[PDB]
Amino acid sequence: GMNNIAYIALGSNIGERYTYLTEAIQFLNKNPYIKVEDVSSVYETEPVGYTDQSCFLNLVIKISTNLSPQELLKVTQKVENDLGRKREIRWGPRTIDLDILLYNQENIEAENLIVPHPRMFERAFVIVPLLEINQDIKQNISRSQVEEMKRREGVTVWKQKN
Ligand SMILES: CC1(C)Nc2nc(N)[nH]c(=O)c2N=C1C(=O)NCCN1CC[C@@H](SC[C@H]2O[C@@H](n3cnc4c(N)ncnc43)[C@H](O)[C@@H]2O)C[C@@H]1C(=O)O
Repeated sequence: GMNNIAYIALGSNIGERYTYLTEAIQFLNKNPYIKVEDVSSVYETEPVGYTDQSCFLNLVIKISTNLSPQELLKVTQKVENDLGRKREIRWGPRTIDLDILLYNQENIEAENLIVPHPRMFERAFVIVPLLEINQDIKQNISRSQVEEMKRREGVTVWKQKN
């Protein structure tokens, strides 16, 4: 069994952005303890927090796993590492980011792991692709709240999922 469901957001704003994203999902999927169940469309998004840099490609995936939350976290960090994410980069451009957004319905408050992700409802580049693949959120947020945050933060479909 892989009884745990988790939602993960991916962003990239360096180089071949879509490649990093694509290789991130491939690396995750290659792990026998992770099954990728659904992937959002890919959105191009205006940089948040530090705007003097390239636009981002952002998506969100849903996975099934038998990994614990700390186990899942160490996998995503190994993936980040494999794709050349420099630990030191905080606000500027980076090859790849992985955020654990949701893990079942657990509320996690470890020193290194906060779930639900504390910024996810303040980021259109997370919420928009999340709603595409998570119907429980889809109701907890109006449809005009979704296209209203698209407009204000500058989030646009870059590649349709199929
Ligand atoms: C510059 C900015 C804001 N601008 C953007 N603009 C657009 N348009 N699009 C973007 O995508 C975009 N991205 C941006 C951005 O900063 N992205 C990074 C998102 N993530 C990546 C993972 C963690 S890395 C550090 C520690 O976090 C701890 N940690 C705690 N909780 C969790 C958790 N739930 N999941 C993973 N790590 C966690 C670990 O223990 C690690 O040590 C935190 C970071 C975040 O959210 O701050």
